[PDB]
Amino acid sequence: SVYDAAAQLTADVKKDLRDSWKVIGSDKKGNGVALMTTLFADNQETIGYFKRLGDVSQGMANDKLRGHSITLMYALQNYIDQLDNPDDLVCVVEKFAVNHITRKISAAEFGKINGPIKKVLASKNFGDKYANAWAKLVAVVQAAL
Amino acid sequence: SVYDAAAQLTADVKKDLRDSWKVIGSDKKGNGVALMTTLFADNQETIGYFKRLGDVSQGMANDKLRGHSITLMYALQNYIDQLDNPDDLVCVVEKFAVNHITRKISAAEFGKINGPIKKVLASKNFGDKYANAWAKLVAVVQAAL
Ligand code: HEM
Ligand code: HEM
Repeated sequence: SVYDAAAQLTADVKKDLRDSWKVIGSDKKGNGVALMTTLFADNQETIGYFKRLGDVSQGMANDKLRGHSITLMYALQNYIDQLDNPDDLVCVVEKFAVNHITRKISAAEFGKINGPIKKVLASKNFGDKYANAWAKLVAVVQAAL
Repeated sequence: SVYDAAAQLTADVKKDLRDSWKVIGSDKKGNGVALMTTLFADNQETIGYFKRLGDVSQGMANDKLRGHSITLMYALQNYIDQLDNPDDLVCVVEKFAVNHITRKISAAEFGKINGPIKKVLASKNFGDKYANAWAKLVAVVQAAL
């Protein structure tokens, strides 16, 4: 269950998640856009899903993409803030899951975000230990897809 | 015009929004649900739009409503954080506007949130002065609907 996946996040994992988010979460517009552009660069097959955003090659200049990227970073902010209360983490995770279920995004496809997250983390010197911690949070969302 | 509306956010208005947000934003779950239940209680004709959340009369006990409410407070958090940059404030407002346009929500009905906000603020000892400041921020979203 999603509850089982959340309830398993350990103190060491939450610690790594919070320490790293302190940095990558400080520049939501910059890191959010880089997050999306990297996804499009390494997984071109996903581009079609974001047709509403127009030409995503525009990057920062694309106001629709910029608005989306910033808002996505707040979804991650939401997750990070609910870490110490699985009950709340679960209800928010399930809320965003619906957003993706409606767009026919599978658990496997949603996991494609791990690559970009790993690279964004790396750009700030957060290694594999930190990439692994984030894959665990993403897995909580996958449990709901 | 969303850009003209954004221009209405003067230094004094931005200050009042931040000061009051520091209090209201400290308890997103509690104040978020309070906002929603007050809306449903004072404007029962809007409950139909929230069919997906189930029985909203259950308030806090309703997982979907709680997840929705917390997330809603993060939308307001997003707005507050974009106050320094008008271009970014507009792109996020337009992003959330689409979320409501697709649900057939007009500027007029979106404005029904002013009642709940004034009441939630009043219970925290923030009067009309602060209620009006928030009305201006809400007015920015209305301009995009
Ligand atoms: C860290 C992981 C991710 C987070 C936190 C996240 C968050 C969000 C949020 C907040 C929205 C806006 C929901 C709405 O207003 O309808 C969204 C939309 C969307 N997401 Fe994700 N997402 C993530 C990963 C992904 C991945 C990997 C894919 C695709 C493989 C994906 C596909 C979509 C699509 C198609 C939309 C709709 C975009 C639009 O038309 O506006 N998401 N996501
Ligand atoms: C302070 C003002 C408000 C803010 C910041 C706000 C924010 C949000 C957010 C973030 C969502 C989730 C978007 C999504 O995932 O699709 C949402 C959904 C929604 N909002 Fe609002 N909203 C506000 C006022 C209103 C009002 C006054 C109405 C109704 C008269 C309304 C009707 C809706 C509806 C129908 C949904 C869909 C809920 C669902 O089925 O999940 N909103 N809103």
